[PDB]
Amino acid sequence: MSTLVYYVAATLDGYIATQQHKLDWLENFALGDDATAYDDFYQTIGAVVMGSQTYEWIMSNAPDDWPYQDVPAFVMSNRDLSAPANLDITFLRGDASAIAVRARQAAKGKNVWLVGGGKTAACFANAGELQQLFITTIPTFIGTGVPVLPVDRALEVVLREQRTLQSGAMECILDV
Ligand SMILES: NC(=O)C1=CN([C@@H]2O[C@H](COP(=O)(O)OP(=O)(O)OC[C@H]3O[C@@H](n4cnc5c(N)ncnc54)[C@H](OP(=O)(O)O)[C@@H]3O)[C@@H](O)[C@H]2O)C=CC1
Repeated sequence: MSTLVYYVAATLDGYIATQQHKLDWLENFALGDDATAYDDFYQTIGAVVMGSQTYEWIMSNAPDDWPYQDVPAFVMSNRDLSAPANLDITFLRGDASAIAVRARQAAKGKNVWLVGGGKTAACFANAGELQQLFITTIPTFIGTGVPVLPVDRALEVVLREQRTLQSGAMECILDV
């Protein structure tokens, strides 16, 4: 009922990060005003969900500014991680149907935003639990990197919306 949406910025080579998990390619390229505005998307979200890698990247890179304080956060790991005792975060593991249902509830009928990364998104997809994708594409190939959706087997999707920006950047919504 509440949808698992994977909202993610990707290279033409289908990488969400460079091999050393950097993101210059994106932060160094101006998107343009014509781009669907972040708040318009976030407003449709009452739950974020992610992996151990993406989390450590927000904490190391933005320590005193969590970006999802509005909403409950799920960080996937099989480790013994803790977060700042003020922040709204719950560490889960194992199967993804169970995680999904937990995540959907906490969304309170708004959508669950799979922030990433690939490994994690792949995990949900592998379980048929991932529903739609929102890829902003940057006009560049980095050659090697963090796979956007490393599924075990081929995932058929259905283009639903597609914009091209004046910047050469590109946005598209796809349904599983
Ligand atoms: N817009 C964008 O382009 C975005 C880019 N990124 C980039 O992506 C990078 C990380 O992506 P990526 O490395 O592919 O993967 P993830 O961020 O998903 O992290 C992977 C880790 O998630 C844990 N995990 C995943 N699924 C499960 C499960 N079912 N049960 C238990 N643990 C689980 C494991 O950690 P453990 O060791 O703890 O078991 C696994 O190693 C970030 O570093 C960032 O650079 C990230 C988000 C958005």
